[PDB]
Amino acid sequence: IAPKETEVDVLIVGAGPAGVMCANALAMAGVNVRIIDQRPVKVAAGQADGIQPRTIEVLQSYGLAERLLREANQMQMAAFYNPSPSGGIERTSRAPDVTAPNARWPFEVTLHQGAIEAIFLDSMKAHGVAVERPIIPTSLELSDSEDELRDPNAHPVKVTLKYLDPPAGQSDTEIVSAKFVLGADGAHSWVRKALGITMDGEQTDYIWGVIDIDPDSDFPDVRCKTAVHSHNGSCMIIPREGDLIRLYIQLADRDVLDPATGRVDKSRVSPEKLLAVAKESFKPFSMGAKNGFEWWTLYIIGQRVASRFSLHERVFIAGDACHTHSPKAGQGMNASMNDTHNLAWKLTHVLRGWADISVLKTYEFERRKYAQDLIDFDKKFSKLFSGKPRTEDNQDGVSHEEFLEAFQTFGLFTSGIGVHYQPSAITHAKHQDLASTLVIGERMVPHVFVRAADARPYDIQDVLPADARFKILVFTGVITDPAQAARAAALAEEMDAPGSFYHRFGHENPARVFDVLSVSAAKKEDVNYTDLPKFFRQHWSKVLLDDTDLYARVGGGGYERYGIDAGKGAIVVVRPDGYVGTIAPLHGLRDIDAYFSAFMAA
Amino acid sequence: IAPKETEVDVLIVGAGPAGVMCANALAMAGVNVRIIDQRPVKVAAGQADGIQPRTIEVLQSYGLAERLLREANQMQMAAFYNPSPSGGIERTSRAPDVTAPNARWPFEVTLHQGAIEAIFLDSMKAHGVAVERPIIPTSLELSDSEDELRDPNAHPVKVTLKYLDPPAGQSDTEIVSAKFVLGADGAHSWVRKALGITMDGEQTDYIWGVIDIDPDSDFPDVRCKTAVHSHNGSCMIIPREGDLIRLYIQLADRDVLDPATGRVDKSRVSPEKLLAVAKESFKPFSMGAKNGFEWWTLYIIGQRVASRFSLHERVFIAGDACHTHSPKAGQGMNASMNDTHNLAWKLTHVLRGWADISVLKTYEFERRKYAQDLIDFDKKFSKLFSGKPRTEDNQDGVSHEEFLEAFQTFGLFTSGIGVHYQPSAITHAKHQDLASTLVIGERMVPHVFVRAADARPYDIQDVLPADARFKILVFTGVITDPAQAARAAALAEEMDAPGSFYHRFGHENPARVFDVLSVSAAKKEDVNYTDLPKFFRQHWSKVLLDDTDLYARVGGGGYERYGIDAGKGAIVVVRPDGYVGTIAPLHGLRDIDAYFSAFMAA
Ligand SMILES: Cc1cc2nc3c(=O)[nH]c(=O)nc-3n(C[C@H](O)[C@H](O)[C@H](O)COP(=O)(O)OP(=O)(O)OC[C@H]3O[C@@H](n4cnc5c(N)ncnc54)[C@H](O)[C@@H]3O)c2cc1C
Ligand SMILES: Cc1cc2nc3c(=O)[nH]c(=O)nc-3n(C[C@H](O)[C@H](O)[C@H](O)COP(=O)(O)OP(=O)(O)OC[C@H]3O[C@@H](n4cnc5c(N)ncnc54)[C@H](O)[C@@H]3O)c2cc1C
Repeated sequence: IAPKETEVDVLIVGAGPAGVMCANALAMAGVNVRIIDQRPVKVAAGQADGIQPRTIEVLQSYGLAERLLREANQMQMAAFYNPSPSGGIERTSRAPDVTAPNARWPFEVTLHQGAIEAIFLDSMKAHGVAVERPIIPTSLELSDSEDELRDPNAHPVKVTLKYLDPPAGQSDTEIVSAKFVLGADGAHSWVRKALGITMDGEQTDYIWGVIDIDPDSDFPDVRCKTAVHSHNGSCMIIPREGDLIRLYIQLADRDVLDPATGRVDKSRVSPEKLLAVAKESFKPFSMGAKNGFEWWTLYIIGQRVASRFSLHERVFIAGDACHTHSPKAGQGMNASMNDTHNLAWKLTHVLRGWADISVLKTYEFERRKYAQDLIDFDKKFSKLFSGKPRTEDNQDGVSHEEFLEAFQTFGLFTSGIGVHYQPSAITHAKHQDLASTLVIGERMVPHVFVRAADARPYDIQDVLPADARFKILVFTGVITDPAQAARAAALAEEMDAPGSFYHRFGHENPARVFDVLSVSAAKKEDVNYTDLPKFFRQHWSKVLLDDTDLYARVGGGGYERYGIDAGKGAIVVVRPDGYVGTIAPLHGLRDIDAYFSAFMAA
Repeated sequence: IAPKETEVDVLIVGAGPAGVMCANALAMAGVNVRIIDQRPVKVAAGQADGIQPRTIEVLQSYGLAERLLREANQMQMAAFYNPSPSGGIERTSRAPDVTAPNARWPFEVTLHQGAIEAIFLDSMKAHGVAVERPIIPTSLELSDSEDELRDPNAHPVKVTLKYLDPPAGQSDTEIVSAKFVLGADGAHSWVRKALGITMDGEQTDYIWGVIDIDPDSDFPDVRCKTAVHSHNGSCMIIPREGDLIRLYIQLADRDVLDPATGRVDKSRVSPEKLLAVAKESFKPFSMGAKNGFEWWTLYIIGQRVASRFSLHERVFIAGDACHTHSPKAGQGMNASMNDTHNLAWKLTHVLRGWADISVLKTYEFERRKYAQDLIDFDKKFSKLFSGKPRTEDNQDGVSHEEFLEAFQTFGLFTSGIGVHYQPSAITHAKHQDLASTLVIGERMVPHVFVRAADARPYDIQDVLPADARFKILVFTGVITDPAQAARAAALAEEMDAPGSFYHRFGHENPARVFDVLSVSAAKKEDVNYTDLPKFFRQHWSKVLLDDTDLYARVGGGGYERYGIDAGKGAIVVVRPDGYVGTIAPLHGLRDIDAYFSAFMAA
């Protein structure tokens, strides 16, 4: 039965978090994408379960946060229990789970991986895309021809797929010719191995017992992230959806090795035993399960980074396939999902012919560095963050000053807000002076503005969706001053003139590429939406004001917050993934032109 | 051939706003409900456009506001245009659409009737209830037998239905025997007529042209609720979903009368003509349609109230079937929807055997009075609110002080928040002193509290859903003070004692009837959820604190806001529809017992 031969723009191998983020993003952008998985059915329970503040913001950009917040538990508060004068544990302190006053949502949310995936899968289905399964790649061939590798319309990747459960009569093999392929196939990536890419770092894997239960407990902080150190041992509570909690229990090599044949034997440790360890650690508080185990595993996990995150910018890897993090690093699946949020808009642009293929180099540049920074920080500084109290002079060989700086950095890693991309084609660190708070290469900073047309308030993030468009935020200054109004009008002419970047890169319909917004430093009492130049109000909703809502509950103070001189203004470019790409003065359109020129095709 | 004969607990005639609110509420409470409509398919458009603040709160109580707010346009801002000294219209003032600083959502939202209904219909379908259509009543019989009329398990209403388009094979006639029937069949209610109930009030009907368009206009306030008086006549903009607006245009008797034979000829008014009138009224601004009419009608509307809103508390009427309001009164379908939000929990309780049938008398008492109050206010004071500016000394024969008081009252009518039910079996106006802000008979006042267990903040309204339960809010005072802690414990034993109201009226599972919550006047630093008596923490989430969220963004100041002495505390009872039913001191449980005793069956 001859093998079937097909093409596709993007093939994704693996339908975990990274996979579904990517598939959804591509589907919502109307890209021709397929996604496969070797598992006959979707994961139902457990695994990754924490979502970070920045990741919530990202899901918001896709319209998916609403559902997450409706279904998920809020991990708002963390608590620390430690050995007591009397024996077993007492509470020493509590703190916000998240230390990040920028954050729109300054907490984590928890929910089982099955349910997180569902948010993406349901969105995918609505946009015409379904996981095909069970299927595995058996072979991956890639073109020698440099001309083919650099041609974004060639299909140089040939992936041979085997159907593990084909309809009777039909072939078990499909040979897919793809323009781009992504390996989102987890820590044991078949794709990574096939590409001949190493995983560099410590060879030590660590072992964690994990049980999800419905707790029978008088423990007061059962709904907090709780670090428990007892005479008997450590564990940690992650509160989950409803009344459920997860208990992580650190285990030893000893607990899992075979006294005879010295092999890793996971059957030595049962959930019953894990729970018995917890019971002891929680004394004098009770801890049992109301109804056995919702889920359990022995999680074996090391920290490593792939030596490369793409081959020829035609096959990529993402998530655990190219970097893994310990549970104590607090990353779960968050960096994995932000990898493909970074990748997809870039793939999208290349396929639409809007961006030169070289823009995809920025994926590895940005995301691989971040992964290394996480693990470099964990190695240097993780000893500080077990949740035993700092008692001593210069404890763990670091001063108070150095501890505070590390706790700050750590908080920025776990929130997901710290991500600071280095200069590249899509990150031009110039004119930072003009909006010192809107750090270039970091995500656009939440603040509320108000529409001139209808006085409705919006966080700026809500006007920066993941719609595969760049956003040009034109901070016009005090638009009521005739001089600054004339300035605004001049800039609008300039941007809409035929040779400008907007039209030259706009492919006959520039508003599909570039979303232009005004943000004027005046109040609604003095500005109607029609007062702005047409180019700054392409729709009536594009006219924002630095002003409060009608009941003075939100808004105002935006120019001050962002560090923008209200008398001069600035142009702030935000990428489709919501990161600030560059800044320029109102007279500095030529620098915006240079920005897009470094990666967009005419 | 032979007509089909069926039974049902509740039959609803009409699937408009009032109808679907009722059907959904009953479905969510697991009541056996059927609902019919004579329209072959669901409407795409209609009268309803505007949802008031209180109504949003109500949808929130069903979990339906989220979807409304996602789909609907926000009418945040109102504008007023009037004839200019020189000619043409000019803007005289702008203002918040809504005057209500309590309000959780201090604005109106707008959306087409089809889409509002959908929110309810999709919820209904998820709970196993579908509108049956097209069907009309042809006959309504009601029992003579007093014993049958007073028996909540008898079926004394016989409604004969005709199927306008029956499946082949089946009969075109069904005789439904119902326990309760509701007429939600509009201003020309067949049900009202059948019951022989008059509509009392002014005989004068007024005439309005209505057109929904996508405006081609340079009018600056096209996204505001705008009152426009021109030399040529008055009209009003209601902004709608997307770019759409609705224009209400006031007409004369002459515009629909025959210049010759003086007969009512409604064909003399076309949408084309209504738009031509708008064009003139907006001068010097432009106003045209981009693409014909989304919708239009001739709204003929008077203000009247049915002389009775039920017969024997077995057949009820609601919405336009028992009271109508002018467009300038600002009610749209909002009082209609709040009618059935009032009725359904009460029907529910009677059917579950939790309440005596006489409690249904409170429907007419509460909702008919509100309707009369609306129209009495409109007759006295509507001259003030055409949207013409106050230019003169003592204009319209009222002083500045009296004008301001009337504008305040009016704002409370249009917000929906002003509703103040008079004393009855379910409204005991006693101990008002102890929480002067929580007016008895008015809706529970929004304020944010924080859970002790996990520090998550919630508006109190979010802990008062429409789940057919009464809610007992026990404000415990300063729970950290030993004396007040002992007091709290004493009250908890009292409430959970075998002879108490809770058990005596709890029907073997009292938590299905009564939702008990704590609200302690202390901070999380000082109170874990386990510190409270068991009865005040039946679930860990029942323990609320008057404290801020972790970032001090919301919460605090609740006891002060409500007017409760933190040293003494109070019991506040909230009805299933979210209105405050009574208040009592912590030593006054006998008054709570008296409350429930006036209407609950043992
Ligand atoms: C048993 C188990 C326990 C875990 N416990 C925890 C925990 O306690 N805490 C925690 O934070 N994380 C845990 N995880 C891991 C968690 O899922 C990851 O840390 C995170 O989700 C990485 O996301 P990813 O997007 O890289 O893809 P993954 O979540 O790994 O998704 C990979 C997917 O690819 C599929 N796949 C693999 N190989 C192929 C192939 N050749 N062809 C096609 N499809 C393929 C798999 O079926 C899987 O569905 C656990 C994982 C497993 C398997
Ligand atoms: C054609 C039409 C146009 C309207 N246009 C406007 C407008 O432009 N602006 C405005 O402000 N208001 C308008 N209205 C009034 C509007 O219907 C209501 O004020 C509002 O939509 C909701 O109030 P309600 O829930 O009480 O009832 P309704 O919406 O009236 O719900 C009941 C509906 O069921 C149908 N029905 C009637 N008799 C029976 C029966 N015996 N059995 C079953 N179904 C029956 C009717 O079509 C009736 O409208 C219009 C009404 C109609 C019928």
